[PDB]
Amino acid sequence: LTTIDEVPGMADETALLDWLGTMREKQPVWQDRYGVWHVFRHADVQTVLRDTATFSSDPTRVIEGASPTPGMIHEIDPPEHRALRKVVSSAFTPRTISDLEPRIRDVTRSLLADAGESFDLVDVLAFPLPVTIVAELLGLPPMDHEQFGDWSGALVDIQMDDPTDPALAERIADVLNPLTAYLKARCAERRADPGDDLISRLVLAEVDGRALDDEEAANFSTALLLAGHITTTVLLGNIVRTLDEHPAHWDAAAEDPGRIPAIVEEVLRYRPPFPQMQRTTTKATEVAGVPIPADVMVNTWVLSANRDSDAHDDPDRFDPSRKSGGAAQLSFGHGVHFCLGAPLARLENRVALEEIIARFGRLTVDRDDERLRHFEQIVLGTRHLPVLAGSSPRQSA
Ligand code: HEM
Ligand SMILES: CC(=O)N1CCN(c2ccc(OC[C@@H]3CO[C@@](Cn4ccnc4)(c4ccc(Cl)cc4Cl)O3)cc2)CC1
Repeated sequence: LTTIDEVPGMADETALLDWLGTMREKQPVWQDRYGVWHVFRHADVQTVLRDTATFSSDPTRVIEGASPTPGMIHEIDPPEHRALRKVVSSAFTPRTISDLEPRIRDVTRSLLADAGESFDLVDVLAFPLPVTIVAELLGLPPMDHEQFGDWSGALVDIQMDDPTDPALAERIADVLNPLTAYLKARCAERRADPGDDLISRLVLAEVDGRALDDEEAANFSTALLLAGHITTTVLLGNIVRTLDEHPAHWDAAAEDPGRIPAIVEEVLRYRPPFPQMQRTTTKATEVAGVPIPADVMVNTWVLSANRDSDAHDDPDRFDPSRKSGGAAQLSFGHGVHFCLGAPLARLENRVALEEIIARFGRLTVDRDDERLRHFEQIVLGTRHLPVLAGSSPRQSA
């Protein structure tokens, strides 16, 4: 233990993981050189995420401009979070998600049908599939944009190191503002003539007198669109990667496609698309007996918690057959901010992997030109994943 910050960056995962392990052991609550605090143990990550009074999700809590963006449900605390969550959950329903299955399968099947035997999984499927699905769910037209989220890439590639930096707020707003404005216009068109698409549902939604204005509906639809440009794109790459490291599971899921949901849960634990979540202390508190001051940022390492042997047995072992006494998925968060889109992600990744197996039996990652381009910061995964099918319906005698 020395007072010289490293943090292996995300790009070297094995080194990140060895660091996390040692911190879990020796420094479970750590303050970095920017005065940002880090929480590494499973039970402590849980404490933090649950306790919204002490640990607020409003980053703008500190900054002199009390600007909580309306309808940014992940950046809003009780009691307003509660009423907001109720309004959106009433538009964004299981039924609404589940009816998507046939379209999810149609799109996935057509995109793969054209891929050849050697392609980029991200450009071919992992990116265009959720973009298409989420737009259609929201009731938007098909978009012209596609470079693996030109704007969503800019977002995750933000000029950032010190999260205390006030500029950062502006750099984010710079990217999102054009997109939020475009959605605000779409919401106003649906307010005029509502359909059954999700934007119409959002605009008509009302729970205990609380309705979304076009500000809030546009903001929240923007978040949803962003979720669809990034999350499945990262998870599905992580799934193929991991299965490529334990390839016996390709054959097992081919024989019993009902094993697929469990593969997805396991990769979620093993490689969470989002390894860290962020909170701000609203008051002097302590974690693990470590005193933390008011008004500072706190990062909760979901990646650490997931590899913490006190939470799981043999935690670095990739094992889909691991029954869990109360399978609750920390990679989708913990508490009242628990992932609203969890069913949709589970559905898209299940259908995706099903369709990969049905056409190809298996894919392997292709490192025959370069090593993978990992995300350097926000998410845990790769920007591209060139793959190779050994088998496919194209092969002839
Ligand atoms: C692999 C896929 C996904 C992962 C790992 C994931 C992860 C997460 C996590 C960790 C949180 C909690 C954030 C916090 O506590 O600060 C969260 C919240 C949220 N996610 Fe996701 N998500 C995924 C897919 C999606 C999708 C597809 C959508 C919507 C289309 C979505 C929408 C949301 C929303 C709206 C919330 C916040 C709910 C609230 O604040 O009450 N997610 N997600
Ligand atoms: C030092 C350093 O690099 N820090 C690392 C960790 N920091 C960080 C960590 C996590 C993070 O994710 C925040 C939030 C939490 O989850 C999401 C990502 N997301 C999207 C759908 N499901 C999850 C999100 C949830 C809900 C909604 Cl409506 C929109 C979004 Cl988008 O971003 C954003 C930034 C960034 C700075």
